[PDB]
Amino acid sequence: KDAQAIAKDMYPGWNLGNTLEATGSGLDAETSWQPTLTTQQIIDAVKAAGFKSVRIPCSWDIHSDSNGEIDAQWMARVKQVVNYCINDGIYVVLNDHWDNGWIEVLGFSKSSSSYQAVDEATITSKITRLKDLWTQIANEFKDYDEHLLFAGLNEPFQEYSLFSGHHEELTPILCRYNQAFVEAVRATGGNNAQRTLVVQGPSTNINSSVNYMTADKLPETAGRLMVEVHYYDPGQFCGTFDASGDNAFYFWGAANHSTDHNATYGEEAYMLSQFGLLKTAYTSLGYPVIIGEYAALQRTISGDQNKHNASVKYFYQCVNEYATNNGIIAFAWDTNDTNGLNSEGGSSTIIDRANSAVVGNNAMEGVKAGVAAGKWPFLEHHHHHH
Ligand SMILES: OC[C@H]1O[C@@H](O[C@H]2[C@@H](OC[C@H]3O[C@@H](O[C@H]4[C@H](O)[C@@H](O)[C@@H](O)O[C@@H]4CO)[C@H](O)[C@@H](O)[C@@H]3O[C@@H]3O[C@H](CO[C@H]4OC[C@@H](O)[C@H](O)[C@H]4O)[C@@H](O[C@@H]4O[C@H](CO[C@H]5OC[C@@H](O)[C@H](O)[C@H]5O)[C@@H](O)[C@H](O)[C@H]4O)[C@H](O)[C@H]3O)OC[C@@H](O)[C@@H]2O)[C@H](O)[C@@H](O)[C@H]1O
Ligand SMILES: OC[C@H]1O[C@@H](O)[C@H](O)[C@@H](O)[C@@H]1O[C@@H]1O[C@H](CO[C@H]2OC[C@@H](O)[C@H](O)[C@H]2O)[C@@H](O[C@@H]2O[C@H](CO[C@H]3OC[C@@H](O)[C@H](O)[C@H]3O)[C@@H](O)[C@H](O)[C@H]2O)[C@H](O)[C@H]1O
Repeated sequence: KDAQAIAKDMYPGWNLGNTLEATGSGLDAETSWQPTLTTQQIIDAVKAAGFKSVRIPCSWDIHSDSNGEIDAQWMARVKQVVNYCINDGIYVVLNDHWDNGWIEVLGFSKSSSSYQAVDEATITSKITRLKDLWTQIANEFKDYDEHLLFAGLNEPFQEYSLFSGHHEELTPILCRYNQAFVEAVRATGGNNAQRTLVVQGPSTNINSSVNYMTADKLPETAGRLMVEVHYYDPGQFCGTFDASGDNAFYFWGAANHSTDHNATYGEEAYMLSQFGLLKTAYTSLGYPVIIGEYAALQRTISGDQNKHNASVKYFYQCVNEYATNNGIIAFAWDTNDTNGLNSEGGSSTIIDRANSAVVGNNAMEGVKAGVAAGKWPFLEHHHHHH
């Protein structure tokens, strides 16, 4: 099955966040940034909630020896986790995540403390390391069917203090890295030649992607390729900045404004406009898009808790409705922080992994409602049964 054929069956998505991407050196990294060892039962609960795909952020460079070889015991554990999903018919998007910045930062600056432009020696060295890693991953997973997708990077040059204002300059470098990932995977043949691969836009940012990373710059023609962006607007509601205290947003959507802490931008029309840009640039050209991460903070607040809860629901509804309508699959960012739900600061957690159950009910009702209201667009060249 090709990218269009799988895409229509992939929504909605969910992330195994703060799990296999944690930057620890051992298997114990899995429970370093969140408490719960992954099990089949937990994945079963993700499926039972209604998710059809799981993005598995994963670190690999941090799990490698000095010769670049990925620890065999780490590889085997990642495979077990992937298998929990495949056992359930869940689509998996397996990435190489921030991974201590080895390419996400140092592929684009020679310094982590200030912007220092990279040169050809840097770029070619990062290409080779990227291909090394992805050769190892691809070969381990070669006999996996179309349920397994690979995503080469995470959020290339997203680090604002280093890279803001350098997107035009850096996007050609990212194109080279995306191409190197695809080349390495495809070379391993077998199911890897037919697998759908996911390449990331500049800073996983919609505006920069549709500007600088037009479809003609992608490493393959349409068929077995998707494009990934992330979506965290407005940050004070979603949790990326100024997201607690007086600047925070608790209420989102006009129907949901209250006494204070109202969103002042980034509401439904903004979201729809942004997702439309992705339709124009990518999905209308046969490249399905994944919103590989999105979230809203579910909080406990002193003010109108019902209106906050409704805002969380409505945000998840809008993301998933509008994504579906535009040929986009959205993946909820979920780090298994149940405690934060019981504070003003909030949490984006939906699944209480320790109890294999949904705890973020507003968010999850919103996911379900949004997917039900959406209408996936089909881009076909032959008849399908439908
Ligand atoms: O050790 C990590 C390293 O991180 C660098 O930052 C990069 C790294 O961020 C990790 C956060 O990821 C974020 O999701 C990303 C997502 O991966 C991206 O794709 C993109 O979308 O952006 C988002 C946002 O950055 C997660 O949502 C976020 O939780 C991750 O943060 C790590 O969280 C661990 C778990 O704690 C969190 O959830 C549990 C809650 O109860 C906590 O409230 C909440 O913080 C943290 O591990 C825990 O660490 C504490 C000790 O640290 C704490 O106290 C000292 C402070 O300095 C620390 O900031 C604070 O966290 C332990 O006691 C506990 O046992 C342990 O579980 C972990 O520290 C934290 O980083 O990857 C994404 C990149 O974009 C980031 O640049 C930092 O730059 C580097 O300095 C270093 O911290
Ligand atoms: O009623 C207000 C307040 O009154 C005090 O007198 C009392 O001590 C407080 O408990 C109470 O605050 C609510 O507390 C409940 C939990 O209550 C139990 O534990 C504490 C005891 O003191 C109570 O007697 C017990 O019944 C909170 O409910 C929990 O809320 C979380 C988080 O909810 C949010 O995130 C998930 C989302 O789906 C929700 O809609 C959203 O509100 C839930 O996961 C949990 O199931 C639920 O028990 C309540 O939020 C406090 O206001």
